Amino acid sequence: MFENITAAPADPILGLADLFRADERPGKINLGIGVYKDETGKTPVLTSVKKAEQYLLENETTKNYLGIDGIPEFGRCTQELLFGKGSALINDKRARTAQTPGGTGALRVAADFLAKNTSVKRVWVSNPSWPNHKSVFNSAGLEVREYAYYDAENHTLDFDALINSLNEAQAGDVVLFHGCCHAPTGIDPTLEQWQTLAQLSVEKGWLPLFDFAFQGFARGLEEDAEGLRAFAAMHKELIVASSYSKNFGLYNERVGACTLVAADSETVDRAFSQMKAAIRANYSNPPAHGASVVATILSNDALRAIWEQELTDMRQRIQRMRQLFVNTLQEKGANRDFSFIIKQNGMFSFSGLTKEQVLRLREEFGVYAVASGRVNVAGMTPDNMAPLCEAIVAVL
Amino acid sequence: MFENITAAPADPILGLADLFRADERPGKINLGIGVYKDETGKTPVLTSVKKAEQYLLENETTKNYLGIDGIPEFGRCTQELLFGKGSALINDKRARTAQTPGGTGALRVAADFLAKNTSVKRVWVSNPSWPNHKSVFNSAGLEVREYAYYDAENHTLDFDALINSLNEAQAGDVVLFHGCCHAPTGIDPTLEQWQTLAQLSVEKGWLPLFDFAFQGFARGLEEDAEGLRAFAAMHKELIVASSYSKNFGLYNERVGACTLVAADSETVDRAFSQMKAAIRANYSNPPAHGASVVATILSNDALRAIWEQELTDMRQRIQRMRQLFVNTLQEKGANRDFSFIIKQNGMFSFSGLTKEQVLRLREEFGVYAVASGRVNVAGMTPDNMAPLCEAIVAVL
Ligand SMILES: *Cc1c(COP(=O)(O)O)cnc(C)c1O
Ligand SMILES: *Cc1c(COP(=O)(O)O)cnc(C)c1O
Repeated sequence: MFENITAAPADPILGLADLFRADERPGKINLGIGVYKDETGKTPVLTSVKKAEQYLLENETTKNYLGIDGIPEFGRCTQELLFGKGSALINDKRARTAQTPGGTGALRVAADFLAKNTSVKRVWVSNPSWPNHKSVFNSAGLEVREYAYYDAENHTLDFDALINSLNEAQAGDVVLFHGCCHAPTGIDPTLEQWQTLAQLSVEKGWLPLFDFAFQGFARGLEEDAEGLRAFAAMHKELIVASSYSKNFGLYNERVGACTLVAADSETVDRAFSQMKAAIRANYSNPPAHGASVVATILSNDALRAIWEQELTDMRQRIQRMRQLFVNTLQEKGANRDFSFIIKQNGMFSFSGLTKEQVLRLREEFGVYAVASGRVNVAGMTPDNMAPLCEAIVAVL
Repeated sequence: MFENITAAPADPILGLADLFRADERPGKINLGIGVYKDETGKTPVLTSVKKAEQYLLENETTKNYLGIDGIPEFGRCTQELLFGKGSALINDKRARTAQTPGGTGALRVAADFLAKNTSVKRVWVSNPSWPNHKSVFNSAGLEVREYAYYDAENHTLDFDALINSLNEAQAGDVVLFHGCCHAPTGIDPTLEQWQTLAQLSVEKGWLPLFDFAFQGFARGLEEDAEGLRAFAAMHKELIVASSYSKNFGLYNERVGACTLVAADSETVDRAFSQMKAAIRANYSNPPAHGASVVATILSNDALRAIWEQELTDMRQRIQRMRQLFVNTLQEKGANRDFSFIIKQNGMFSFSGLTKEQVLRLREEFGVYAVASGRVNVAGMTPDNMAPLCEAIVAVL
């Protein structure tokens, strides 16, 4: 029954993981990490989460199942973070949040829900976008199309081509947006562009789907939410897939949420039930631990205070490295202009290196990066910055 | 886009949950709980798991992502539990285990894998079987058919009708088996019947899929695995979906596994990669916590010792209650024969009550049970047994 099963493709990034971890050269740097790392080159567990965990340890009395949609406090804390503490969506109760196993889980339950309960057949994804997008939607039967986004020359948001390609999209098509810290580019629409996008969106009848995995990594928790809120003020319906994987350093506890927004409570409840049936046909109910840690931190003043400090510390280090990167390259010197680096947000951005350049960077220097030239800024430390830039300069 | 979304149906059991928790009558008993409860009527967290957790708390240094298939020690411990410590499947390395979010997650990833990578179109499920089965397979596009199993009259395994209805199944059809503690009946094939089933299975070309959610609840960890091992000795290919949800009291940490078995390592690796791609299009990688707790307990002699004691304590209490049930009914007296109760394994069994009988049991006495007459034995305590039986007698 499985003898003619064709092997799945070499993971588009994980190959680097293994390849890298096979280099006896210890001056090696992996910039294709896809996860945050501190100046020690470590992905630690936040101090706030450890405290949250001793708390759960001392207070949990049962591991009994959570409801299909997870811990309730977790849902409210997430919609407050997304739409803001006093938002009308919240008061009018037109948003329902389901806790899910990471942001990918949120994206697949949306996909399944949308595919079994609506007429949507295609999903517009930016080109480029976080990889796993295509597989998730296709696996649910949604056709994926791509809209323009990135300007190779100016290393910028090609808004014109963007709004120009989105015009092929019909009413009822789902259009996927990264809320902040666009991956892999690091370019985000400015608030005005978010507002025009919202307006065009309402006019064309797009169903917006927000992938919000980096809240707090661009400017702050509230600022990062402005684009989504720009849409939420405009739309009757939207879906948001959030992840706490990164802003809480809870990668492996699979904590995320899929929030549905409809015109009124009555329709959101009706649509949510089918989203619940989609959850029940998949993994049944979600993993309590990670979501539990988030809910206790966000609901505790002292713990939330420490976390936010931890998040800004992370945000700032990423900002420091982009900054230190740009001028250490201008110190090691080469006809360049990696200044767009400083204007980009989040952990990733396209270095602008060609596949041959990244190749010799790996093979000849021990610097590992994705073939697309994508580079993870959090992989740089004040200590590995110099050799990094030397290698970078030696291949330009 | 969601205004004409039709509401999902009232959850076939959860309705009772809410209904029950709305009865000011405190002599009420919920027998439709679907989860284990101790004599206190509590679903506690095992002592062994709490210790495992203080350990993780003191030793974890990163929440970084696990690989698509979860923690490796978790995989090996599970295949040892399933196939036995020295099994040929293990040595010949023809089994691959993916950690998943509960047994339902394991069942959906199998379904998705089987639907995208093989020619299977229908899945044979027993009638009756644990409910959520149909939704999972259908959601992956597999047609579900049912084979005969339960004998209403004798309250027994109607083997004849069983093997008779399975004859409609074609080669390449997937046939789903509960490894032990069949839900909802509590009737398991005897080892000889497991052996004849294995043999017919090989002859007809069925792909066996084992749903093994109650290992250790019937006779013991190894005994409970004999049927599956009876098949594993016979088949080139099989799939097993295990859950630790119940035997570890880890319901909400969503810990389970989907184990694939092929003819050789080479084909198991090839098929597993596609199963990994199916995991990546769903939730990406699994929740570490619950799986981490299991792996540390099972790999630690002192902790595994305590757990096993905890499991047998649970197994025995369920056995005590079935026993205490049967004769307290014979004490409160009624033309009955609930002796088949004592021959059934696990938490569930069909009481043999009609839907009208269960209805007045709820409405008139405060005893909640599923319309099918299914009763959860772990919901009975030495203290609520008397009124339980009185109510039962008053409606016969
Ligand atoms: C990280 C990420 C996700 C979510 O991943 P999880 O690890 O499953 O939480 C989704 N979209 C983008 C753009 C991401 O960066
Ligand atoms: C509990 C159970 C499952 C698995 O459920 P999870 O709670 O998702 O671990 C699967 N099959 C049967 C028969 C069950 O009893």
